[PDB]
Amino acid sequence: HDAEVLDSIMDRLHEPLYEKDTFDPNEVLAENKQLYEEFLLQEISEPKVDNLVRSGDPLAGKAKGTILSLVRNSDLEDIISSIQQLEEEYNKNFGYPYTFLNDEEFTDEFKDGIKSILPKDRVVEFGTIGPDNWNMPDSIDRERYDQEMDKMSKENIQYAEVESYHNMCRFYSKEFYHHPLLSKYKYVWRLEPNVNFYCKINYDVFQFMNKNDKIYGFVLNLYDSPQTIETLWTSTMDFVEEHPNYLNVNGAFAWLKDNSQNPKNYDYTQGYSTCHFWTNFEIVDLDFLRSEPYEKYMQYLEEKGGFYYERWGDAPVRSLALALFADKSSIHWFRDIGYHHTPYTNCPTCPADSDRCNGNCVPGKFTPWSDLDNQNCQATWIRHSMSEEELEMY
Ligand SMILES: Nc1nc2c(ncn2[C@@H]2O[C@H](COP(=O)(O)OP(=O)(O)O)[C@@H](O)[C@H]2O)c(=O)[nH]1
Ligand SMILES: [Mn+2]
Repeated sequence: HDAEVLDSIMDRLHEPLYEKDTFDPNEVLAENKQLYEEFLLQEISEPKVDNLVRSGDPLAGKAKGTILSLVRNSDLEDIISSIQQLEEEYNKNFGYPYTFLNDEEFTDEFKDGIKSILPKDRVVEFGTIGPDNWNMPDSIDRERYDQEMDKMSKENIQYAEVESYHNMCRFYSKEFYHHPLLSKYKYVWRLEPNVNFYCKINYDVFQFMNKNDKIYGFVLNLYDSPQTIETLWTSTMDFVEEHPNYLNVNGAFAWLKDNSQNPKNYDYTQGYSTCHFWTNFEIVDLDFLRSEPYEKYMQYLEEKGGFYYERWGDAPVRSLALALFADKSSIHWFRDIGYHHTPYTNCPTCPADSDRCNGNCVPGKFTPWSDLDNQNCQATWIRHSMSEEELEMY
């Protein structure tokens, strides 16, 4: 990096995007909702690119990709519900395989249940995660963990004292892509139990990613609970000071530094908006996660112990890495993928004579609870992270 370029990136990473007192968060929220609405109420259909791979084209189905779910035996019914919707809106026409992972062994009744609801030719694989690749490591002082998570539960932080949740966040941050079953894939579509898909997708999504050089796909973009991640930003800035060469000059820096809608988030973390891609859905190019900057960052966070001493989610961790170490024009917003996971929905608008969406979601309604409208970070991403080529992609 040219030293001027780097200094300029470092200056932006060390100041708020908006100066104190030059904005009112209520007016910011209103303008952000209007910008969001202008996008969600725009009639769209499919990406406006000429290279889409249709069902039954020679490249259809040929990406090295899998639908991935980390689930418990007890999630069988809820994951089935998700799978049926993903098949109906997408995968029945493309036939990508499913990979299931669990920290316990899957039962035969789990496997049989999954198979009973899929076509006979659909490939399914089931894997167990080795205990050393899941459990709290020896580096952690369990008694400190207990005391930190006591304090945290008084603040009412969800799952603070659920050890499995900590393990999950860490596994989805830094380990899942090392599981042996995934060594043969370049792409994953992450699927969680109890989600909904609303709109038909008539192109191969992995091939779209590959052909248009996208490393990451998302649908929803949110603020996080700052008390789960008290020191994640400050640690991540220490890592970046030690490895400036990992910075991408076209990183999503404004999105990380936007203090205007939720200034108390930014103050609590001492410099991070807390905006993140909401990873319960994600399309991901595993070559990025396997790359030196991502793996080194993961090691650094492992050493800090914040997966256990705090409640660091996979979503902010993945999102910091993507924003700092990759070109933001490589991160695609799948406007067309109508999708819900409680309590939020991406519900796009179709042309009047289209039957592409099934009508089970209300277009543009992010959430039924207007108090949570200020948890939407999508306006920040639209305003600061999308250039002309992204803005005109739908
Ligand atoms: N195998 C396994 N899966 C887990 C465990 N805890 C969470 N998950 C899965 O990890 C994903 C995220 O967890 P979830 O409970 O949905 O958390 P939330 O979406 O963050 O509320 C989902 O696919 C869960 O099924 C666990 O202890 N074992
Ligand atoms: Mn979930």
